[PDB]
Amino acid sequence: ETAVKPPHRTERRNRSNAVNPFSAKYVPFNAAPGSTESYSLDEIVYRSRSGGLLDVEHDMEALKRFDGAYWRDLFDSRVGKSTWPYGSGVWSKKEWVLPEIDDDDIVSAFEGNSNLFWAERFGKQFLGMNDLWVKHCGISHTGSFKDLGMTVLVSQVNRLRKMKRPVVGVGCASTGDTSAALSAYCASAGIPSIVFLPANKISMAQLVQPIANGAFVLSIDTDFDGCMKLIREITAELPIYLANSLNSLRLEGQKTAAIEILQQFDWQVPDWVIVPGGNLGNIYAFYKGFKMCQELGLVDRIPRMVCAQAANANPLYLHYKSGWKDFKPVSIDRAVYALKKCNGIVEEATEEELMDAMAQADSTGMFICPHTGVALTALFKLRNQGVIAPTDRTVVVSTAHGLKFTQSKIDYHSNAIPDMACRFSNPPVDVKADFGAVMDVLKSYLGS
Amino acid sequence: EDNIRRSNAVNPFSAKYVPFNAAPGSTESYSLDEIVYRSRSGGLLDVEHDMEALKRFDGAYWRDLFDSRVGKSTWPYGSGVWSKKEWVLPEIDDDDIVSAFEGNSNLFWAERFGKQFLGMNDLWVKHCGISHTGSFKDLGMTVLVSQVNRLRKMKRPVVGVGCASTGDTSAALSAYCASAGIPSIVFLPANKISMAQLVQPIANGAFVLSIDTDFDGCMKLIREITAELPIYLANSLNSLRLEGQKTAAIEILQQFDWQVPDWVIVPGGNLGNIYAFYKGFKMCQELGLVDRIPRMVCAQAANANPLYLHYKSGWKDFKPVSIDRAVYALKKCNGIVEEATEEELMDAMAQADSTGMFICPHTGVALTALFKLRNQGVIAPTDRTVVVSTAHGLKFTQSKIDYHSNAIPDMACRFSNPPVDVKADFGAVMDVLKSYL
Ligand SMILES: *Cc1c(COP(=O)(O)O)cnc(C)c1O
Ligand SMILES: *Cc1c(COP(=O)(O)O)cnc(C)c1O
Repeated sequence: ETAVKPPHRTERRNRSNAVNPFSAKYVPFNAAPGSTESYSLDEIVYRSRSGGLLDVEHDMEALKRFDGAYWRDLFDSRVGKSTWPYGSGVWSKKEWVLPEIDDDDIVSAFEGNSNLFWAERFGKQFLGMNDLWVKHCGISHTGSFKDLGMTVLVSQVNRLRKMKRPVVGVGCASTGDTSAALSAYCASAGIPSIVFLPANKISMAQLVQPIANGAFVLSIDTDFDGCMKLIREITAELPIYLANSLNSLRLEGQKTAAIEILQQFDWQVPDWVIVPGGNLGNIYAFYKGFKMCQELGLVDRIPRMVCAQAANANPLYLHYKSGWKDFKPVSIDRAVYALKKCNGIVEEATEEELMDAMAQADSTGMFICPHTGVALTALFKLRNQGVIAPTDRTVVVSTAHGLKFTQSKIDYHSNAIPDMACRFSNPPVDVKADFGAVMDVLKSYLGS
Repeated sequence: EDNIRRSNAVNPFSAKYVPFNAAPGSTESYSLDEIVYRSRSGGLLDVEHDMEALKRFDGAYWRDLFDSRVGKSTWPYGSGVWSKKEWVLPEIDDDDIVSAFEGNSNLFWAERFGKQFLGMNDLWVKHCGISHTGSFKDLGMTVLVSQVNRLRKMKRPVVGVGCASTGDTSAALSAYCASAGIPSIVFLPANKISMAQLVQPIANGAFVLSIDTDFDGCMKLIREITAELPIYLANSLNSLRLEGQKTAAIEILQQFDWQVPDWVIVPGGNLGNIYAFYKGFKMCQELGLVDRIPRMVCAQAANANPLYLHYKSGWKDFKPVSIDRAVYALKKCNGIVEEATEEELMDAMAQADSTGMFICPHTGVALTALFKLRNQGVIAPTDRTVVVSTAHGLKFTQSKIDYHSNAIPDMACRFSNPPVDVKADFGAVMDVLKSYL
C-alpha cells in the first residue's frame, strides 16, 4: 500500500556527481586588488595576518556556470520542502552558503522562511505608504535573526567535530541573542556550549535560554577584562571555538534573509530595506545577500538601504552626514563599505523617539522590538526629507521577537520611564461597578 | 489587496452553522452572517462546509492548488489559513480579511530528543506558537476578526469586539482588531489587572477596563452592556475560531508532502483544539487529498477534567467545558487521552529544552504523554509523530527560571542546570571544564 517511508530514517545538489563544483574560503575583508591570502573554513581562524576581519568568499566563477534563471528556479523548487536539508530558509540556498558540508553534518531547526508581513495600516495612517513590509526575523526558534548565523556556524563546527578534528566544544561570552541561538543549536547536536561570564553579569532572566538549553555557564569572580583573560587562556589550552561577534561564518547564514526577501517578492527588488543594527554586520550581511543575487544575475539591481541607528551609539552617523571624508578602515568598516556600494543612508532615533514609534507600530497590531522602533523612526524621518516616496516598496528588518521586550512596553504604557513623555501610552481605565458609568466610559471612547 | 481583484467568481463554495454532530437529517442551520451562539437544544454549533460543491474538484486538484500558494506573498494567500480559503470562509471578500500572514508555522524535527529519550526517529514538533502573537490563537482570530470585519463593513452595527480574558485569546484578539481599526474591549475585575499579563492587548491599544468588583459581577456588566450595544463578545466556545485552527492540521499534511502522520499529539488544555485538528484532517480525507487520518492523543494536565476518567472507561459513562468535541474526535480517530502530573510536565520540559527546544509547559504535557505511550508500547519507535506546541516558550520564562534554580515547591527539579561559580584561577577553571567536557 501507501509506503509513507521505510521504518527508520535520518535523511538534488546543483552539481557534477562525485565532484562538487562549489567551494568557499576565508579571505580578508575587502582585500587588495591582487592578493592571495586565504584560509580553509576547516581552519579555526578569527583574524587575518594584520589582525583584520575575515570574510567568507565563494568561488564566483563556479556559481556563474549556471545562469540567473537556473538559480531562481532551483531555489524556488525547494519552497515548501520537508526534506533534511531543503526545509531551512538557509540550507535551501546551501550552494551559496557552505557548499561543501555534507548534509549529515548540518545542524538545522528549520530557520528562515521568515514571516514577510505587510504593514498596511501602519504605512497608511502614519507614513502615507502603501507598500511597507516588515520582515519578521524575530519570529524564529530562538526569538531572533541570530538563528540564521548559528545554523551555519554550528554546522561548520559539527563538521570539524565529526572529522575527528579537535573541537571539544564552543565557547561564548555573551548574555544576549547570540548566546541564546548558539546554545540552542549546539544542544540540538549534542555539542557542549560554554558561556563565560563575570559573576556580576549573571541574571537568570537574561540567561534563561542557554541555561534551559544545557549550557555550562561559568559565573566567574572578576570583571570583564579578567574574564576575557581566562577565555583567551582557556581556548588556547583547549580546542573550544569561541563564537565571537566578528565571526564571518555567521554572515553566510544572515545573508539568506536578503535572498529570501527577494524570493518572497517573486524576485523583485525593493526600493528600500531598513536595517536596524546595534550590530554592524547585520547590514553588511544583507548587502552581501543582495549583491550575490545580482552578481549571479537572479536580479538586475540591489536595493538602496538604511542603517538605522540609536542615538549616539557609534560614530557611523557622524560619518555619513559628512560623506565619509573623515573615515578610516563595533565594526563600522563593513557597514561603511556596504553603504558606499549601495548608495545607502544612515539615520537616527532618539531613546524617546523609538519608544513612540514602537507604541505607534504596536497600536497598529504589531508587537515589535526597540530596534524596529529605530527603523521606523528612520523611516518617518527619511519620509519627511522626500528621500523615500509614498509608493516605494520598503522593507524594515525586525531582528528579535517582541516577547523579548515586554518589560520595556510595560514601563512605557504605565508612564514609568524617566526623561520620556510616553505620550502614546494606553493604560487600563478605572471605572465604578455601575452600569451607567460603564456605558459612559464606553460611549465616549467609541463615539457619536 | 489590489492584486487579485478578477470578477471571474460565481462563487461555487459556501458554509453555515449546524448543530455539532447533528442528528441524522436536520433543517437546523443558521447563516454564518448571523450572530448565533447555541443551537436549538442549547447545544453547540459547528461550521459545516458544503461538501457537495467542494467534491466537484478532486484530491489532486486540492493538493495542487494549495501547494501553488506556498511561498506566496499575494494578498490573502501569504497566510497559512487563507491559503486554504476555500475551506475556511469561502464567501468572504478579500477586502474584508484581516491577516498578518499567520500560519506556515515551523515543523521541527526533534532528532536529538526523539532518539536520545524515546528511541523514535521521526518525532516532529509543530510550533504553532512561534508567531505574531506567540500562540495558536492567531489561526483562530484571523478568521473571527475577518468575519466580524465583514459584518461590520456592511455599515452594520458592530461597534466593537469584547472579551473578559487576560490570556492568549485576548492577545490574539486585540492584535487582529487593531490592524483592522476595530475597537477591542477587555472587561476585568480590578483585582485581576496585571500590566504583565495584559502587555500585548495594552500595547495593541485595546480599551482595558479595570472594573471595581469581582468576577461574577463583572460578568453581569458584560451581559448588561452587550444587550444595549452590539459588541460581539469573543465567545470562548466560539466556532469561527475552529475554522482557522483546522488549517494547522492541513498544514501538517501539506508539510509532509501530503503524507499522513501516525500520531498527532495535541496538548488538550482548551478542548476545542484537538477537535480542530480532527476537523482539519478529516476534511483532507473526505476531499481525497490523503486516505487515512492520524490517530490522535489528547494530552492532559493531571486532574484537569473528567476527560481522562471518561477515557480509561471506554467512554461508557459519557453524556452529550466543550468536552463533547474532544470525545467525538477521539472516537472517530480511535484516539487516546493521557495525563501529566505537574512535576512530569516540568521534567519533560527540561529534557526537551536540553535538546535545543524552548517550550511551553503544554508541550511538556504532550511529551509526558508521549513518554507514557512509548512504554505501554502503544506508540512505536518508527511512528511518524507530531506533537503540537501551542504557545511560544518566551512566554514561560519565569517557570524555567524557577525550575532551574530549584525554587518550585514540591518538585525536585532533577534537571536544573544552574550557572556554576568558580574563582578567577586557570586551574580552577580548567578543573571544572575537564569534568564537564
Ligand atoms: C547579534 C550580533 C552580535 C552581538 O551579539 P549579542 O549576543 O547581542 O552580543 C555580533 N555580531 C553579529 C553579526 C550579530 O548578529
Ligand atoms: C484559547 C481558546 C479559548 C479561550 O481562551 P482562554 O485564553 O483560554 O480563555 C476558547 N476556545 C478555543 C478553541 C481556544 O483555543
